[PDB]
Amino acid sequence: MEVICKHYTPLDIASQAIRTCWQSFEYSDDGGCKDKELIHRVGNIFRHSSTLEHLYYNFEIKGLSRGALQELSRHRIASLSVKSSRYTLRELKEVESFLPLNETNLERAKEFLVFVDNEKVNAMSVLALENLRILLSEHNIKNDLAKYAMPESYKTHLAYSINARSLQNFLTLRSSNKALKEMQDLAKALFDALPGEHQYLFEDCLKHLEHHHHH
Amino acid sequence: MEVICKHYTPLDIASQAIRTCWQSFEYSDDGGCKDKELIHRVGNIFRHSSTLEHLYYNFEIKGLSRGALQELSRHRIASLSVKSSRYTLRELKEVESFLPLNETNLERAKEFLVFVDNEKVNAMSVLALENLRILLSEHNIKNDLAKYAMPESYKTHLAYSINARSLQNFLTLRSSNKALKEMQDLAKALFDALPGEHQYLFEDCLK
Amino acid sequence: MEVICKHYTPLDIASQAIRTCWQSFEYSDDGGCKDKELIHRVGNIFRHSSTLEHLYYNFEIKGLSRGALQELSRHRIASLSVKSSRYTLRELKEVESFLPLNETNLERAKEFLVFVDNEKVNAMSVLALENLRILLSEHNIKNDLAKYAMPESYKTHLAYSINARSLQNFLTLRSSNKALKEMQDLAKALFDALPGEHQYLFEDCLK
Amino acid sequence: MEVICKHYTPLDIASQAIRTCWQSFEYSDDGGCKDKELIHRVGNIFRHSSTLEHLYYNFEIKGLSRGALQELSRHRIASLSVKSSRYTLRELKEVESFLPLNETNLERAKEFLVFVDNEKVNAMSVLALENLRILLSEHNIKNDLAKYAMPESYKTHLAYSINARSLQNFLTLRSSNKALKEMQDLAKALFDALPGEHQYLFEDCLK
Ligand SMILES: Cc1cc2nc3c(=O)[nH]c(=O)nc-3n(C[C@H](O)[C@H](O)[C@H](O)COP(=O)(O)OP(=O)(O)OC[C@H]3O[C@@H](n4cnc5c(N)ncnc54)[C@H](O)[C@@H]3O)c2cc1C
Ligand SMILES: Cc1cc2nc3c(=O)[nH]c(=O)nc-3n(C[C@H](O)[C@H](O)[C@H](O)COP(=O)(O)OP(=O)(O)OC[C@H]3O[C@@H](n4cnc5c(N)ncnc54)[C@H](O)[C@@H]3O)c2cc1C
Ligand SMILES: Cc1cc2nc3c(=O)[nH]c(=O)nc-3n(C[C@H](O)[C@H](O)[C@H](O)COP(=O)(O)OP(=O)(O)OC[C@H]3O[C@@H](n4cnc5c(N)ncnc54)[C@H](O)[C@@H]3O)c2cc1C
Ligand SMILES: Cc1cc2nc3c(=O)[nH]c(=O)nc-3n(C[C@H](O)[C@H](O)[C@H](O)COP(=O)(O)OP(=O)(O)OC[C@H]3O[C@@H](n4cnc5c(N)ncnc54)[C@H](O)[C@@H]3O)c2cc1C
Ligand SMILES: O=c1ccn([C@H]2C[C@H](O)[C@@H](COP(=O)(O)O)O2)c(=O)[nH]1
Ligand SMILES: O=c1ccn([C@H]2C[C@H](O)[C@@H](COP(=O)(O)O)O2)c(=O)[nH]1
Ligand SMILES: O=c1ccn([C@H]2C[C@H](O)[C@@H](COP(=O)(O)O)O2)c(=O)[nH]1
Ligand SMILES: O=c1ccn([C@H]2C[C@H](O)[C@@H](COP(=O)(O)O)O2)c(=O)[nH]1
Repeated sequence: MEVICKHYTPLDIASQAIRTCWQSFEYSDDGGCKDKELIHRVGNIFRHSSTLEHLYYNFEIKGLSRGALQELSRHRIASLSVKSSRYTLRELKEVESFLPLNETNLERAKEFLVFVDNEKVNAMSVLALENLRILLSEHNIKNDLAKYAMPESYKTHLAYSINARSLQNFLTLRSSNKALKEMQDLAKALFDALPGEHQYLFEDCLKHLEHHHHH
Repeated sequence: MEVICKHYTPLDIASQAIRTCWQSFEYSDDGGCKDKELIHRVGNIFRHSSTLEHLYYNFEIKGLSRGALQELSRHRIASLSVKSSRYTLRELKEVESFLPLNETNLERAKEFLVFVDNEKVNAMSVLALENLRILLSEHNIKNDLAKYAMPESYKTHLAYSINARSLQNFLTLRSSNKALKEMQDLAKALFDALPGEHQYLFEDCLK
Repeated sequence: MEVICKHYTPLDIASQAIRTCWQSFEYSDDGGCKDKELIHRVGNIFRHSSTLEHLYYNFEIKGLSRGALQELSRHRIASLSVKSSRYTLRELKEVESFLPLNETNLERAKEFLVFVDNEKVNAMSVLALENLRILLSEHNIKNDLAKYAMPESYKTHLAYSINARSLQNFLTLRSSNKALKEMQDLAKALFDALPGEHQYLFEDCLK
Repeated sequence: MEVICKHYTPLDIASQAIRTCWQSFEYSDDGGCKDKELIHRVGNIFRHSSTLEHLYYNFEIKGLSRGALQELSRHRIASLSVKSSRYTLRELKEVESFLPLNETNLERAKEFLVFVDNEKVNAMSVLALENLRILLSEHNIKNDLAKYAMPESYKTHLAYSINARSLQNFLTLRSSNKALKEMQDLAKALFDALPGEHQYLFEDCLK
């Protein structure tokens, strides 16, 4: 799994919005430590958390399992353009069988499958991958029908955009130890992809200081 | 699949809302044909389609594939509580093998899988189902790990709540022949599950 | 201000929804006290908050000031149909002057204005109300223009619908002492209008 | 009224998003003629219009009326941070009267009021402004109470963010001849503040 932050809204956009409520520009730093500190003090007060919505982040996500896509898509206050299995499963036509399950076929399978910490499941996923490319390549069955045999370990790719407020929500919900392992990884990857200057607005989301049982 | 409308907002909620913008209550016929056509007429003037949002429908959907869930979840202006593979895959631990593919095992497999119009794909789905069961039952692997080998054709179950405005959007987009067959079927099942008196509001959005 | 709950989703709906997640129906008592206990329990766990969304409330709000409407419409996850000033200001076309500010007039003025806890501002509102009446009655000036001289204490009427999850968020924010006094009343009024058994889902929001 | 686009998402963020769906990266020309044509073509196909949501526009709106704020706040798929009358009304505590009304005092009133195409209604606004000032100055009454005598023509200031998809919707709904004049102006203004490169994505929405 690889996550990249393709674009982000400059920090002061948020400080400029906050001061607009109280008309306290006279105390503006134009992006100085005072303004930055303001976004964190006001932006984190629930009644005024909406101020962080002005901050947007354009990410790219590679290698996420479709099973994890099921969960990512539930965060409805965000935008995504996802690789369609309906429009792209043909990618398995000109591909060699993944069986027998030898050392080099397993590695080849990783291009299309997300492996987890259990050799047997990974094996089964590859068996599902093989049967899938058999339907698509050897019997030219259409994507719309063949997709039904595809394992959720199958890899997806997506462009993902989300504002700061919704992102704190995502990180709080997914960095939690109650979330699927892969999703916890997505959460961290997202945070890490974030520009150093903005991370202070999301750090406490990985700490769970209000509900510590999540770590 | 199976869809049932467990509850819906009475039509007069929307006609009363509409008449509030203009305070045109004197024209109300108490939830009669006038108020009914008012909902459809004003509800279709784009600048006032929000008025339809007051209408809410609570559905129960049984038999939808995970692959179809993947698409349904993309309609954001809606609420849903879905059966979790992370919390319910232990349902395969003590079940009988799905192989061979005799009639009783295929019937049992249909309780867990959606079959499409291709005998080979379904055979494959049943094979993926069996491996999933084997991972869960004998190798006793935990849900968070085994769910990765689960085939998207696995059946899901969920409660689905959406308002009239978001529903028209769904029916329009998913009844299109551009949509996945299962989704087209979903749109139709959603429509057929709607109380008769309300269908006139969504009829124009179907097909 | 007056608030009325015209319709609401039955409780067992969120009850049936939560159980769909774990497929724990055998434990259900058909909306009983055990299922009712469930809604509040799981409903308060943040990762399952979404289960409260299946519950929808259809309210009618009378007498709210436009100044408060300014704040209420900022809650984006709700639906509303509001009396339009652009479309209904002629309601003043045929009304007798509100001056002098005697007591019988201060009373009539209340039919169109929200009075607060201060005689002087209320007086200014009537004067503003009177000047608005003049623009509309004597000079017959269009609504789109005359509306600019309307005091924010002018009353509005609206159909308001919102789900449990968003309502909790509302009651919590607007019942705070940090909230404009009128909004605090609105929160209390929405809570009081709720059917008996639904009120436990929102009780703590007022603390 | 003044509008400034403080920041925006580069176009290829959208073309990269679209291409991700079909994995058609090979035909990309890195935000060139091809990718631009792609946004306009795919981005306007309803089933794929969500691809435009990736473009975000950060604006600044100066001198908009509260009457207009009332309608602007109804577009819930957008973000806004608005000047608060509850926190900033004391700005009238040190201003001289606007009475008697005269070329000089009217001019001064424009600093706090939005004027319209009707001198009588503008005059009535200043009179409303004078009373609001009095409540705040002469009697030092709290903003929460005084604000009730404020005319909807009072000026506001806010930071406004919204994505391409929601913006097309807004421009279509507000540039319309059915919308209040000021909103038509805000629509035109927002569109003009956009960078030329992005205007071809909104031109058909406007007029
Ligand atoms: C550990 C874990 C376990 C889960 N288990 C299940 C499960 O078993 N079954 C299941 O179906 N889902 C499950 N989910 C999905 C989860 O319930 C939803 O993703 C979540 O409820 C959406 O809420 P959100 O806050 O993430 O909203 P987002 O959509 O990510 O963000 C929107 C925010 O806006 C508000 N909002 C948005 N839409 C609405 C609305 N329609 N009504 C009211 N407020 C709204 C909310 O306050 C929300 O926080 C689980 C998630 C986690 C992290
Ligand atoms: C035939 C078909 C093919 C598809 N192919 C792909 C594909 O290849 N890749 C892919 O990633 N997706 C694909 N999708 C997903 C689809 O693009 C999204 O589900 C859809 O765009 C979300 O828009 P909606 O109108 O369904 O919104 P819903 O979420 O169902 O409803 C919300 C409505 O509110 C508005 N709205 C909601 N959220 C926002 C927001 N964040 N910004 C602005 N306005 C908003 C919109 O006007 C929208 O119509 C496909 C869908 C269909 C029907
Ligand atoms: C005491 C008080 C003081 C206030 N002062 C000001 C002020 O000075 N200036 C001002 O402009 N406003 C002010 N407001 C308005 C307030 O900021 C908004 O009403 C509020 O931000 C809307 O947020 P919400 O959580 O109530 O969302 P709702 O719109 O009521 O509900 C939606 C929920 O979904 C989520 N959500 C919705 N939309 C988005 C989005 N676009 N991005 C991310 N998450 C989203 C949120 O988590 C939210 O809780 C004040 C409100 C109060 C109660
Ligand atoms: C000329 C004109 C006249 C008007 N007259 C009145 C009037 O008399 N009374 C009155 O009360 N209002 C009136 N309005 C307000 C208007 O009806 C609302 O602002 C509007 O309906 C909100 O819809 P939207 O498309 O602007 O949504 P936005 O909130 O701007 O954008 C969100 C988009 O997402 C979708 N969406 C968002 N929320 C929901 C939801 N809860 N359910 C379903 N889909 C959703 C929609 O497709 C919508 O287009 C008027 C507006 C105009 C332009
Ligand atoms: O950690 C979780 C568990 C469930 N879900 C939601 C989204 C899917 O629609 C459904 C998936 O359930 P699982 O297959 O992840 O168990 O419920 C999540 O978003 N995150
Ligand atoms: O008809 C479609 C095609 C794609 N998608 C969206 C939602 C999923 O996140 C992803 C699924 O692509 P498919 O697996 O359906 O091809 O894109 C749909 O909703 N409907
Ligand atoms: O308690 C408050 C204070 C401000 N606002 C938002 C919504 C309006 O757009 C604007 C109103 O500022 P006031 O007129 O309430 O001061 O900011 C609220 O919603 N609630
Ligand atoms: O052109 C209009 C007419 C009405 N409204 C909505 C939003 C406000 O809540 C209420 C305002 O009615 P007017 O004051 O604009 O007449 O209805 C608009 O957004 N735009």
